[PDB]
Amino acid sequence: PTFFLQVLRKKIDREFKIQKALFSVMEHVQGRIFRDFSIPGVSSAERAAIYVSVAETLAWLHSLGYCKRQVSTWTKQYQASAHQSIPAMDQLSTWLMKNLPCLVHGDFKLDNIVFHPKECRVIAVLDWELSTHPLTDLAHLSLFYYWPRTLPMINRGSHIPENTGIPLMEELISIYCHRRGIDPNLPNWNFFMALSFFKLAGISQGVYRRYLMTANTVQPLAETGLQLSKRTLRTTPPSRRGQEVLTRVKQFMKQHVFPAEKEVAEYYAHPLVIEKLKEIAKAEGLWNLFLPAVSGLSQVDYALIAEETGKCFFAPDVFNCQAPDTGNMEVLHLYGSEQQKKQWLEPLLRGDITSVFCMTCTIQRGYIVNGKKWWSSGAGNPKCKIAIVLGRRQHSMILVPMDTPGVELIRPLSVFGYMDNMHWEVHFNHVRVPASNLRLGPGRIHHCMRTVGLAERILQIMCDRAVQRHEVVAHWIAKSRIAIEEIRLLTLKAAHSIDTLGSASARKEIAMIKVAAPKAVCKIADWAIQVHGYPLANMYAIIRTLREVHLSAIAKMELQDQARRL
Amino acid sequence: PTFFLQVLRKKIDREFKIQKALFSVMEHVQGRIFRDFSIPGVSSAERAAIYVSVAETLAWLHSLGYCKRQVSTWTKQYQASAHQSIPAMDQLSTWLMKNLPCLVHGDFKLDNIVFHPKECRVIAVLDWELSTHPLTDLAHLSLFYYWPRTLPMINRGSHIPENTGIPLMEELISIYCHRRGIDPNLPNWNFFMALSFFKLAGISQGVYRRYLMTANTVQPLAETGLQLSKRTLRTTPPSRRGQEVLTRVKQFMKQHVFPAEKEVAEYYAHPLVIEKLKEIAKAEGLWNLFLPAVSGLSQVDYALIAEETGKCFFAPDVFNCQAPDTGNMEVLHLYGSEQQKKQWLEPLLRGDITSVFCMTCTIQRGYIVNGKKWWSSGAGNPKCKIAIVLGRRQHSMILVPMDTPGVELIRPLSVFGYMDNMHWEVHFNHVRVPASNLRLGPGRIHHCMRTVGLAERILQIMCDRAVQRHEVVAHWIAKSRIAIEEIRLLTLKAAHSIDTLGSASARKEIAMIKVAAPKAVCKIADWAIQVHGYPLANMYAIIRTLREVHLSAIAKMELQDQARRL
Ligand SMILES: Cc1cc2nc3c(=O)[nH]c(=O)nc-3n(C[C@H](O)[C@H](O)[C@H](O)COP(=O)(O)OP(=O)(O)OC[C@H]3O[C@@H](n4cnc5c(N)ncnc54)[C@H](O)[C@@H]3O)c2cc1C
Ligand SMILES: Cc1cc2nc3c(=O)[nH]c(=O)nc-3n(C[C@H](O)[C@H](O)[C@H](O)COP(=O)(O)OP(=O)(O)OC[C@H]3O[C@@H](n4cnc5c(N)ncnc54)[C@H](O)[C@@H]3O)c2cc1C
Repeated sequence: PTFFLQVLRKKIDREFKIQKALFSVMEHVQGRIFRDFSIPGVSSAERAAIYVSVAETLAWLHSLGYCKRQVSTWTKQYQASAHQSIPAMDQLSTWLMKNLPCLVHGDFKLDNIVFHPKECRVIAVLDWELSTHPLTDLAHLSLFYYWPRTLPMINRGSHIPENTGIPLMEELISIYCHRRGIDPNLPNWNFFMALSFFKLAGISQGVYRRYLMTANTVQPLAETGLQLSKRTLRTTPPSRRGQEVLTRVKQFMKQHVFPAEKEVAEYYAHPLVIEKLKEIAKAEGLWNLFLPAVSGLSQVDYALIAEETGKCFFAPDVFNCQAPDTGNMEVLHLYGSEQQKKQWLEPLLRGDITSVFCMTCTIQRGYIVNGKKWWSSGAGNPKCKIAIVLGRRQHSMILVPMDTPGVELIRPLSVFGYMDNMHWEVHFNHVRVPASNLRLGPGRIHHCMRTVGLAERILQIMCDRAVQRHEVVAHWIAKSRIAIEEIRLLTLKAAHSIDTLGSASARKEIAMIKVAAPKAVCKIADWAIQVHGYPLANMYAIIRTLREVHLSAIAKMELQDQARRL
Repeated sequence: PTFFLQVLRKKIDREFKIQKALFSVMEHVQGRIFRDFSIPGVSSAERAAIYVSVAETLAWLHSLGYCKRQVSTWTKQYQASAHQSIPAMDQLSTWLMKNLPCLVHGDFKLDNIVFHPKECRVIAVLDWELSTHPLTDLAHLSLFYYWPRTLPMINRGSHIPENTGIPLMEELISIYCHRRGIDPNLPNWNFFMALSFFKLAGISQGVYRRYLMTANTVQPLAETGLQLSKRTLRTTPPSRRGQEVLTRVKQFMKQHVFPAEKEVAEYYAHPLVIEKLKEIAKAEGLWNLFLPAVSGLSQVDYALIAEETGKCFFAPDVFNCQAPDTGNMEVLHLYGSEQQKKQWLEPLLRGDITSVFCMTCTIQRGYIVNGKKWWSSGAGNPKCKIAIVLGRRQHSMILVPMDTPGVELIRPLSVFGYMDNMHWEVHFNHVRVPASNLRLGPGRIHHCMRTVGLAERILQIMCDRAVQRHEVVAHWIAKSRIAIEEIRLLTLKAAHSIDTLGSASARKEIAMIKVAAPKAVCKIADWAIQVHGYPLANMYAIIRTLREVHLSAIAKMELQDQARRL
């Protein structure tokens, strides 16, 4: 007898004994239960007080080596209760079995605590079912910070916000430790995260199996557990997610991709080296970053990462953030048909096929699209299947597969005598496509950040050459640094304006960064090649290829703003 | 019997009755007592939890019209116990007497609460002496946010930090109100602040008088109470101090100083209008802003305010933030002899005398300073007495009063034929001065922010003239806007770098803003005067007067940074 009543008397014997001991037949508790773990119904100070209170009640209930046995039992239960193939689960179990290390609550979450009706203090704790290590429960509580950005959150809640009032993981860890007495640093933390994620995956699989007599969430959980199983999680105190991702990006870059620059350049005059690097980056978790949902970071962190990966010429290819593909990916994901999404994006997010965005025709109503394209970047790749054309309120963009009859590449276009193997013309002669086959802010931001990174590398090279081999060169260096700093500041300001105050109130800054950057970057490239009297050739080629209506647009917007202000 | 024991049994009868009723002879309480109200011994979440807990214990002890009589009694007690002349106290009492509107604790502060030894929860509340309105106690608790930036904090603590973890005043107000049930908005809040400040001043005066049988703190408290007695304090929820100061600056500007522009310009070809405006600004509290201790704001708020007050040509004169005076004031305040400070700064902070910083000689050891100055700005003012000269590690700056024998102005220097009534040469022929009479970051930041504001006003004027009367003018407008945005971003970045990561790690950005701004601002002025084919004459004069070694310095620093990075 433990069901609801209008609680009950309530291995129920173990739970009853635990309740009796704690008191040294529980009735109803008149308190709240935050289903969503983001706590959106209170202020910031209230959220911080709530999390401090749960930390201290955990400490008070804890402070007042069969862990491997528990891991083995959970592995056996998950393997016996499994109903679908899951190599990730077996890999995670094998990896955790290679790692070794009281009265816990088993499933201590924010959803199993009833507070006071008018005050933020813990009144009672329930659901003490799987109770039998003084640090595993803390890891189970704190794992929700690393809930995968792709998997929807459990208990119908939003992902944990940052800079809102919630304590960061290190902050909560320090609170609990100082409440207990142990040192802030903790050992075998990767093992704790792996065990917690594996236990959660097993619980979800068991719940799904019981409901059959949650199902698709075991694979993302196992993948994330494997991803965090090989890292250095600093328990002691030290967006934060953006900084961690940027640090990992820099480490991966400096450890793998810079030494391959010479080999790639020699092969230029896609190699299997790029394929191996792509596989390594996908395995390490650094893949499809630029997608604003598969990675979860904010716009400013995106711009900083793009700046960090614009230095190498072919760097965006490794992270699957090429120039044409990302716009089509964003268009498909944001406002796209579910059937069209399943048909097309699945061949993009896995890197199966490329894409192309072309507007440099007739889209008259099925519908027929007869016209001639031009300057279509990335149209010559052997793995280029999809194609998005926004041709003639005549703006109607419709997908057109390149394998459809009537599509035929005409000739390759050369810029300054470089074929750009890493601009073939396209002709569409009355292609028949079904009706099923039928913004710029992030694109401009990333296209400016990459150019800024390129200019920074150019300045580094020019400074090194000037030192290795007068006042004029020093003046050139100083002017280049000034221009680089100003352009970076403008780009970051535009990105932050897009992030905070919507996306429709940042057209002015986008036009401004579209105007400012290329001129100064071309000037810097010219000064560098003049000082030289080498990778700089590729940088100059890119800067010249990437090189006055936007000034008129900015003037119109400025005049409108001045008229509005008065 | 209420003294300490190793508490006691403990109008003590009223306190004993209150304790007995609350329980329905208190012993010692084993808990902490935060003397400093900033709570520096805990983390951010712990601070937020502490303040939430004090808010809810206040609400629980309160929720579970003799206010004018109490005000009159406090006024009588303060007047009878007064020992020194205080017109501010009488003025505040008269102002409060014109404003009209349970079981309180009288002196409910963070210093009269004992928490738990290991948890952040309220255990007991003490010092219930003056207990007899359900909102006055809240105002007394929350007044500590407006502790004057000049008066040192009480109970030997630091001023309340921002963006640290402490709740903002509106946030705490909302917490307490939602705990009680009243609406977030509150009436007669200015009266509450005035009464709270007057009561605190009376308590301090009484404590000082009792100790004589705190003394100098009654005047700043009364002045601050008078200053906040005339404002609009929004109780409901809506740096914050920087934003409030900037809003007040903009309101004062647009309400008083812009209409006087025509009169001042006509008088040009200091008037009593400037004196009246200076008196009004000093009365309103907007005075000596640029001093980094008499105002208390951070560097970024300082730059934003300076940008807002750089638009009017003579605006810095009203706020007492002139170009030469502020450097000498900062040098005196930061590292200056107490005797020298009392001798000189007191004639500056009150606007009694001006100053001048001149280095464009011999300071050989008393000491004699014989040499010829040049381009000494502000040396012709009739109220110019002090003078700081850093002349010949020969850098030894020594104050030299201008009334001393041997100092005589030579001739006035004209720039472009403007005498600049709002540059006389100085000659020092063996001045005898005692040995008693013996950085650039804020100066450069403000000197760039004012120029940015001037450029913004110039662009506004040029846009208005272009509308009132082609593609080239539109292109000019767009380029001017781009340059203005880039320069503002650079200036703010340099100011923030000075603020956060010390003042010795921002020389590069300071040199960068010293290089970048004048060229673009001069170009904008040239384009404006070309479009015109008027206040713009004064703006061009200033921009030209304010107009290549810094490039070499920046190149040297950049080369050193590149060498260090490798
Ligand atoms: C490296 C590279 C990659 C490219 N990739 C792509 C791609 O992926 N997809 C794609 O669709 N296109 C692509 N393009 C083409 C790109 O769209 C063109 O550079 C651009 O659209 C101009 O094409 P256009 O010949 O129509 O310009 P035109 O209209 O022929 O050029 C007119 C020029 O005159 C000037 N001008 C315009 N209006 C005014 C005015 N009112 N007053 C004064 N001057 C004015 C401007 O300088 C303007 O560029 C690429 C080009 C390059 C060089
Ligand atoms: C409006 C105004 C207000 C002023 N107010 C003050 C004031 O309050 N206090 C004060 O002390 N002074 C003041 N001055 C003077 C100011 O210090 C001077 O403008 C400046 O110091 C230059 O003086 P100078 O004659 O010694 O320069 P000079 O040394 O005679 O000029 C040399 C010039 O050559 C160039 N140059 C220098 N080194 C190099 C190099 N290595 N390579 C190439 N070119 C180089 C630079 O353009 C430099 O300005 C003011 C000036 C003006 C115009």
